[PDB]
Amino acid sequence: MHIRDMLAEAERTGEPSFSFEYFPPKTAQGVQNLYDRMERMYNYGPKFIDITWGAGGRVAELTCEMVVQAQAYLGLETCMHLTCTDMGVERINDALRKAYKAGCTNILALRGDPPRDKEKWEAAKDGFRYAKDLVAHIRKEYGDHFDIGVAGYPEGCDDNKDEDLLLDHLKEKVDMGAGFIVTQMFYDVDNFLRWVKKVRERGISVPIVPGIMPIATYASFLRRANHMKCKIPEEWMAKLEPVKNDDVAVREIGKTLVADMCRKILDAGIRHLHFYTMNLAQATRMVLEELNWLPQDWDEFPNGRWGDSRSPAFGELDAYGVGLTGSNEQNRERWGEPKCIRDIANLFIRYLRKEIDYLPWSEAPVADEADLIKDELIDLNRRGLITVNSQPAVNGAKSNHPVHGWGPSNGYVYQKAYLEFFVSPELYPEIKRRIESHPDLTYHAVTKSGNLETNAQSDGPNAVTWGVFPGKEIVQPTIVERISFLAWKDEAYHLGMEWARCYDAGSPSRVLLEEMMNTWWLVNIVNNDFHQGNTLFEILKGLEVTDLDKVP
Amino acid sequence: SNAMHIRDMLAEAERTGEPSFSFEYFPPKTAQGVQNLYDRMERMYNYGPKFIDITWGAGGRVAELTCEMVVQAQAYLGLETCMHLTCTDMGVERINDALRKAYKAGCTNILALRGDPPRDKEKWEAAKDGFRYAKDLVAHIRKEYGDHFDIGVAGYPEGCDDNKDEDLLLDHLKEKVDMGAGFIVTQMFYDVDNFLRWVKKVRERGISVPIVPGIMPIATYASFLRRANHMKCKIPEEWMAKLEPVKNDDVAVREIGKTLVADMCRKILDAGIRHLHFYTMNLAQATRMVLEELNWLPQDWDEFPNGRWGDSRSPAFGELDAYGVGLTGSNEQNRERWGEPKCIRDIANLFIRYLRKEIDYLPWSEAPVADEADLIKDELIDLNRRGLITVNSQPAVNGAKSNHPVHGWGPSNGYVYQKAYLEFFVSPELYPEIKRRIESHPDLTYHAVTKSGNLETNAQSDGPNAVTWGVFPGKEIVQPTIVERISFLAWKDEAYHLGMEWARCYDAGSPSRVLLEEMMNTWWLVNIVNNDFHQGNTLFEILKGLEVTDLDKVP
Amino acid sequence: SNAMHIRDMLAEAERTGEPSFSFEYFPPKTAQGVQNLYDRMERMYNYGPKFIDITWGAGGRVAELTCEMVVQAQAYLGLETCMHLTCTDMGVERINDALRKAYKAGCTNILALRGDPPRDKEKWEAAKDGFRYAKDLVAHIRKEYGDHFDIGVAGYPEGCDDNKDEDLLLDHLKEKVDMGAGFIVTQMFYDVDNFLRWVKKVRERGISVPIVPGIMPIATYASFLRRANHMKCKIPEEWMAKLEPVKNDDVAVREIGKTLVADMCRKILDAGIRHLHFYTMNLAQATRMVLEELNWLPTQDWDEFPNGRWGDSRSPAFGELDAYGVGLTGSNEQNRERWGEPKCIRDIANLFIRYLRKEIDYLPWSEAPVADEADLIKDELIDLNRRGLITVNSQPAVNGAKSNHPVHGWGPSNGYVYQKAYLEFFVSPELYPEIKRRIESHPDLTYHAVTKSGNLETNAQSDGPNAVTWGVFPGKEIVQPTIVERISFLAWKDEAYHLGMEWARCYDAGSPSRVLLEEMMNTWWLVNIVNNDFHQGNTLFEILKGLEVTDLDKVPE
Ligand SMILES: Cc1cc2nc3c(=O)[nH]c(=O)nc-3n(C[C@H](O)[C@H](O)[C@H](O)COP(=O)(O)OP(=O)(O)OC[C@H]3O[C@@H](n4cnc5c(N)ncnc54)[C@H](O)[C@@H]3O)c2cc1C
Ligand SMILES: Cc1cc2nc3c(=O)[nH]c(=O)nc-3n(C[C@H](O)[C@H](O)[C@H](O)COP(=O)(O)OP(=O)(O)OC[C@H]3O[C@@H](n4cnc5c(N)ncnc54)[C@H](O)[C@@H]3O)c2cc1C
Ligand SMILES: Cc1cc2nc3c(=O)[nH]c(=O)nc-3n(C[C@H](O)[C@H](O)[C@H](O)COP(=O)(O)OP(=O)(O)OC[C@H]3O[C@@H](n4cnc5c(N)ncnc54)[C@H](O)[C@@H]3O)c2cc1C
Ligand SMILES: C[S@@+](CC[C@H](N)C(=O)[O-])C[C@H]1O[C@@H](n2cnc3c(N)ncnc32)[C@H](O)[C@@H]1O
Ligand SMILES: C[S@@+](CC[C@H](N)C(=O)[O-])C[C@H]1O[C@@H](n2cnc3c(N)ncnc32)[C@H](O)[C@@H]1O
Ligand SMILES: C[S@@+](CC[C@H](N)C(=O)[O-])C[C@H]1O[C@@H](n2cnc3c(N)ncnc32)[C@H](O)[C@@H]1O
Ligand SMILES: C[S@@+](CC[C@H](N)C(=O)[O-])C[C@H]1O[C@@H](n2cnc3c(N)ncnc32)[C@H](O)[C@@H]1O
Ligand SMILES: C[S@@+](CC[C@H](N)C(=O)[O-])C[C@H]1O[C@@H](n2cnc3c(N)ncnc32)[C@H](O)[C@@H]1O
Ligand SMILES: C[S@@+](CC[C@H](N)C(=O)[O-])C[C@H]1O[C@@H](n2cnc3c(N)ncnc32)[C@H](O)[C@@H]1O
Ligand code: NA
Repeated sequence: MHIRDMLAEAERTGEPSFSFEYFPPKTAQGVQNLYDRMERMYNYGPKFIDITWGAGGRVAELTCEMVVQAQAYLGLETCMHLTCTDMGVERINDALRKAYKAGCTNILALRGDPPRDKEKWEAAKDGFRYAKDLVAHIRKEYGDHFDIGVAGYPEGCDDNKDEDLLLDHLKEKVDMGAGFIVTQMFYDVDNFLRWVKKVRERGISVPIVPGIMPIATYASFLRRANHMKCKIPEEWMAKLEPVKNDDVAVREIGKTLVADMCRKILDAGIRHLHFYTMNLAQATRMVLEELNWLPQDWDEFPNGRWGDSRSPAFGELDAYGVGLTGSNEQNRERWGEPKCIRDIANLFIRYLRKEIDYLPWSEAPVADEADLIKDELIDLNRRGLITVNSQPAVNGAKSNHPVHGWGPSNGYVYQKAYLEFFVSPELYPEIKRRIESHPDLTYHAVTKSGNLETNAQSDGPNAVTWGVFPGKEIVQPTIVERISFLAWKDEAYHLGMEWARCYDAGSPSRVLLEEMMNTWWLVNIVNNDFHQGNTLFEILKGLEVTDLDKVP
Repeated sequence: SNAMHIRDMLAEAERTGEPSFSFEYFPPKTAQGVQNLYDRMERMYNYGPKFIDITWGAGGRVAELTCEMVVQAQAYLGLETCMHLTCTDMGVERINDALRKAYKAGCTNILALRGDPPRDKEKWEAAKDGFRYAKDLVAHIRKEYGDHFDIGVAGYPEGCDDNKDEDLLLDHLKEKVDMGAGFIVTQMFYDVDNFLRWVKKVRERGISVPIVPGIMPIATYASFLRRANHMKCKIPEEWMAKLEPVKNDDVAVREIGKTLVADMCRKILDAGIRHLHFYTMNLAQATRMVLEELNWLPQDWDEFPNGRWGDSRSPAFGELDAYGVGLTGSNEQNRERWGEPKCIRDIANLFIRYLRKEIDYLPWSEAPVADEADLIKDELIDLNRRGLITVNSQPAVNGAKSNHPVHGWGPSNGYVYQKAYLEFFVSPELYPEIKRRIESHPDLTYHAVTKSGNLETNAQSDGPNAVTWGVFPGKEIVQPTIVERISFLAWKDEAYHLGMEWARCYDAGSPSRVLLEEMMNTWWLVNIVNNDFHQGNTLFEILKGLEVTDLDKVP
Repeated sequence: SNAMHIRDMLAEAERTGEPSFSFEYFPPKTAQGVQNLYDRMERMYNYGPKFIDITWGAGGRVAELTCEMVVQAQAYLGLETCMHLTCTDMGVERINDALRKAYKAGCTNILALRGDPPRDKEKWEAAKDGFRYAKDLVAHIRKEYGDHFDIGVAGYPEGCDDNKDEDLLLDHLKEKVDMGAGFIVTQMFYDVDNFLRWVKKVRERGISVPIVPGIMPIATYASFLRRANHMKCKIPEEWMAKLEPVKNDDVAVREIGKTLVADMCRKILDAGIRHLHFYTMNLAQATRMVLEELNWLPTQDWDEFPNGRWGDSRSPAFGELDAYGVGLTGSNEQNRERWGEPKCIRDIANLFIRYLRKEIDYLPWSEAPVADEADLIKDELIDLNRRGLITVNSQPAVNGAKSNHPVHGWGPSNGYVYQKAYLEFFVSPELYPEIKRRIESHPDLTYHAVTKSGNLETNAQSDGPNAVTWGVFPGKEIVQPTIVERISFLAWKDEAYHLGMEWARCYDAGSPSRVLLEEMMNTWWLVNIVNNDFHQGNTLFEILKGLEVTDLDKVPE
């Protein structure tokens, strides 16, 4: 009923004590599948489950829906996460009332991320600048009804804090009435155990709950670590390097790595483990088997926004909710102050030339599979077709191919060429006309506020990467599909706006980026003939956005 | 249930002209198939059938499963069921057991059938028990259960039964109806004119009970042809002509077939025959489509099965004709077409005759040899000459265009792929060597087993292995052909059974029988897949210089 | 529950003279012990106690368990509970948390206690929080809960909480009572004349609240003596005399003790003190027996005879249980006075040898003075300690001594008793690997070894219980009072390393003595070795011959 009590019992008995965190899926089908997965995984015997809070809102209704479904109908003990600065007092109160009626008695009280547009920062005027304010609020309005957790950071935090100040701030939050701490994910257990010592020496006595993230896939492992700024031991990276492109092998090794880390934590007397499942069952199950703590695999291996959208695990899962990293100042420092289209284009070309690691829409630095199409990509961007994502055609590379290879060995892998880009409304009609004339191309196109255009008649899923491996069915990690694409549309236009808001209200940069997002089309083109490398670039060869140097 | 008798339901269909139809299902070959079938039966019940039929497995191997399903359908899912039941295949205790189960389930409708007599005849219990013909089962049900069960019997518009003699057939049909059958269900047909003429003949013979036409929707071109040819069932040239342009694309075939069958159904309805009985083959889509076309309406992952090569999780899995039975013709007819083999070489020559297109069917053959065997014909022949008796095969294909005249399938502007595979019988003496050779080549997956022994394989996980797939515009990868443990074991049992049923076409002491029985009791069935689909020949290379000894030895 | 206050229950006892008694239980050390305790509490409630007490674990850790048990007892089993609670050991948040839990459980009676102050008073949060004495907790409960809880406080007839100056003690008792306590519960005693004189003193000081005598039935001779000596508690010479003929047979001891304690109780009842509070030590039998003797009544004897940390860990009664407080007794000053100021390993070794030579009565890890069964192995024990293998506990092999043997005998007569030799000691991490290597070479030895913060090493594959003392008696199953078992050993590990640290903290923050003792506890292994061949006396000492800890005279930096 209260987590602090469950934790106290874990600390006394040393019994198997663990919990699972889930996030709100991006698809309706994902939500239904998640409920099934939550039911199955509850038989592993977690003391409770966490449901994350979507930064801002929109999915507020979904989080509350799911807490109600889990707590009230499925009879799963839930801890609801809740942010404050990204919202207002009415939305906070609404969430608390819903959690109350649902039978939830555990809140993880969080700040969330401050708005970039500080002119429109209601929560701070409302007295919700920090997580401590939410802890205080819950205690004042609901007394002892809710047990309250707070976030702890063994390896520091995004905002500009030395460790001493961070622990002072942690003590403030705990002293407002939080019964436990939940840490951000980590893979350096020595640093974690040192941090625990520091926390106790600061006079913070509440139970500490380590955030454990099992390794489902090499990509999500790295991307989530780098995003959370999270040292991976050289021992681990070394052990994974031989098999990084085979996620079955990665997961097998990671099982042992993470389970060993968990044993070091348990032997240190920290007895409750909090698993970030990423809405997947297998990696968590595997770690629990390794710990001897135990009493449907079709979406085992997600691929960011390119996997099956029916999976609970679908989407780019680097952070707790939508947006760019870094201070407004830092983002102006990395991406400059663009006054026109050409400036944006040059930024993107810098990305393609490996001079910048991250664009606003970039999960990661430019991949090696761009090397042989780099000039064509650069050419598009010069002409103002701002490329967001791409892949080359591949016609049966060996699965150990250093650039193109993935999965187990003695396989062959295939890729349909695709291209995804922003383009001006002036130029879109022509692009449409040209694609429609070539019937072996599938396209999806949409504006921020408009309707989806496509030539796909059925518009079911289209496989654009697949693999043939001994003794196996065809593996299809990369899909282009209507629902996946619309899910991305919303995020992409949002990221553009969050970029715009790194600049001042009247600024050239802001008005430029906002006009772009409100008028430009996001376009995805797939060439279903995977024998052909260049036909997408050929189709787009004459086309240029005019007024590349125009300043608003 | 509720004392509902089909004869009354049919009388009402004939009076009202209301939408009146029923769906036949068969017992699936896999446990997963069974579960999936229950879901499908639930979904399809919303189309509004008056009832559903569940078929009886020839012999009563799957008798427990049929009964399980009738109970599940009638008693738990609340679906009005007619249970099929055979008699000559079984004996009195098994018949009574099935009837008692159908009784307790709340079933009130039986389709009373003979099934196929045993080939041996020395071991024919049912005839000893007085169950030689379906009429005997009709009489039995009436004696033991009175009016509780309404009883259907089989009718044959295009001859069938055991002999097409004609007229004698209608006399025999009248005998069975007069034993106390309330209705007739016909075997499938596609010649509606012949059907309507047959109906006239049936009535003129003084048989007045309601006639229910067996309608088979076209799910796939292959199953359409194979089931028609097996049932000896005239397909109009009109139909064959209209399907030929698109025979290798089953989406297109099914679209055309919707119209063909719906048109046929309209001709039947206009003739005053008002209840349609659909053979679903445990698939929903083709039946749904025909009903949409008639305006009779109020999980497509397995829409396109591929005999024993499709997904074994599908209800529709398996090679689906003649109710699970075995081999088709008279013992005489089978001796006439397959000869009287005295040794291994005789069998080999029979198989080579098959490969050379000189005979259309082997005991293990769904169909005549495909064109995709033409470019590997010599190697197949070579194996059979050396006594590696090939049952099934396919060549490697590395991205043929989907319109390729031999290799192509599915829609256009696609590419299709095949892993080479080989399936064959081999002597126990030679199997150890074959095993040793396969194990040395790690890119080969193999499955091997005897009639009575355990499955050997190098597949560690032994999940499904895709051996035919296709890449089509705007689609996920299509995988019609799978080699999988469950599929293979399902086949093992059937293959060794077919061999024994072949043996029993010959006399008890005969050279042919003792030969075939020794072979089935000792030889291994082996399936080898070359996962490198860039390579055509490595399977044949691996098996070069292996020969079964004593090819001419007569037992 | 039901607003029932103990002061009213006591007033009724005093008016009616009805059978009025209560049972104290403590939080068990084992999960299995907890479950067994619930069963015992259920059974014993049929004896008809007015309520039960649940003790508070000094410091915490088991705070959760105390609260769990109060909830289980009060809320689910329907047993009227009085929850004990300390304050100086804790802080304001933990106190409030405990009170809130007792509140929600339906408890309406608290025994308000100080507990023991930290030895390192630099780290004393509770005193900054305004919780220096029990009176502060009494005041706090009254302020936060008003009349909801009736509050008891501790009384000391024989002068044993911190100081013994009886005048000052009674002044302080009056302060506590006047803060809003409704009753007094005394520490255990066996001198009834002193008790009745004390009551007179209490009343003459102007303290009128009901007094509840703490009665401890005699379960075993060992626990009787150890608890008495530890609480500094005069046992009458009449009692010692009457027990001496049969001290090694606990059945006989318990039979005699039934009469002794029941007679004492009758003297108390005739004096007009009508409610008896029994310290059960989580055992049923001795309390039952006293109640039968008083005519106050209206297998599960498998653990009737515990043996400190050596008995079955599944018993509720398992563990040492000399005090409430999981630490060493006495002022920091007093402890420095008796154990000196050790600067190096040799100093500690000499302290231990002084213990072995009967020159000091108590080491930090010592329940009692050295036993007579050490006499014939004393030189070998001394030899180990000289070499820096600091021995904590030991026993000789015994191969079927008669049960009346003056040194080795125990239990009833015409029996035979057996002991596996065992040795338990602290050893440096430098030397442990060698000891391990040597034990592993001798397969008839079972060992358990562990550090303060490290994992358990052992050669026991199943690692179930190993019997190291047993007895064969006429008409009986084999009696197995002494067991070495994983759970028992880990329970002890934690306590042993804690006692070492509590010793360290008797010295100043920077001091040689403290840094020495802390380094030792944080780095040295606790090792238990059993020689399963009980025909062999000396093979443990042989195995460990020529091992020596280096830097015995080195003084830390
Ligand atoms: C286990 C866990 C779960 C999470 N779940 C979610 C989730 O569901 N949804 C989501 O959007 N995010 C989530 N987050 C992310 C979190 O919202 C971000 O890290 C966010 O930036 C703030 O974290 P916080 O609540 O710890 O903020 P705070 O504890 O307020 O700290 C925020 C910053 O302000 C500083 N600070 C604190 N007090 C003061 C003060 N008095 N004066 C000045 N500066 C101060 C801190 O040092 C720090 O730099 C989660 C994080 C963790 C570790
Ligand atoms: C709608 C339908 C459903 C079927 N369902 C199944 C099923 O679920 N399971 C299964 O195993 N099979 C099934 N069958 C197949 C059937 O069992 C075979 O066709 C079988 O070989 C004949 O069975 P019958 O009941 O039609 O035979 P019968 O009507 O007994 O005819 C059998 C043969 O004996 C002849 N004959 C009949 N009476 C006499 C007589 N008095 N004297 C001499 N000769 C006689 C007939 O002319 C014919 O040649 C079904 C057939 C149909 C049409
Ligand atoms: C019946 C009983 C039950 C107990 N139960 C438990 C239990 O469950 N758990 C546990 O940990 N311990 C328990 N104890 C032990 C108790 O916690 C210790 O004996 C403790 O050291 C003193 O407890 P107290 O409440 O009497 O302290 P207090 O009455 O506060 O006094 C303790 C010492 O401080 C002195 N003192 C008091 N007031 C002042 C003042 N104003 N100025 C100066 N000195 C002062 C006293 O004279 C005495 O020397 C129990 C004791 C008894 C008698
Ligand atoms: C497409 S590969 C990336 C390889 C390379 N960067 C390229 O050129 O595409 C990444 C995807 O493959 C998936 N994957 C890797 N190994 C797999 C395996 N054994 N089975 C299934 N999916 C696998 C991952 O989970 C991820 O979704
Ligand atoms: C996650 S991978 C997609 C590959 C695909 N999922 C697969 O299975 O191979 C992202 C790809 O887009 C490319 N990319 C990233 N940012 C880009 C940009 N701004 N413009 C064009 N291509 C970009 C990367 O170099 C990489 O090839
Ligand atoms: C593998 S192809 C035939 C191979 C080879 N050309 C031959 O005929 O010997 C036949 C299989 O493909 C399936 N099939 C045909 N068209 C299809 C389509 N459009 N979508 C999915 N499966 C299809 C059929 O149902 C059957 O399972
Ligand atoms: C139903 S198809 C199976 C292949 C599958 N439909 C596909 O995806 O191509 C049967 C195949 O086995 C071959 N075959 C049939 N009988 C054979 C035999 N006795 N020996 C060897 N090959 C045989 C046919 O020529 C054909 O290629
Ligand atoms: C708890 S008593 C008795 C243990 C056990 N119940 C028995 O039957 O002997 C512990 C035993 O170890 C001895 N002992 C106590 N402290 C010791 C120490 N520091 N070093 C060695 N032996 C010690 C005692 O003299 C006694 O023989
Ligand atoms: C291990 S023996 C040692 C006694 C004494 N040091 C001696 O040997 O002279 C003491 C323990 O034996 C057990 N004990 C004594 N008498 C017993 C009896 N009659 N039945 C069962 N256990 C008994 C109790 O658990 C007691 O703590
Ligand atoms: Na904990």
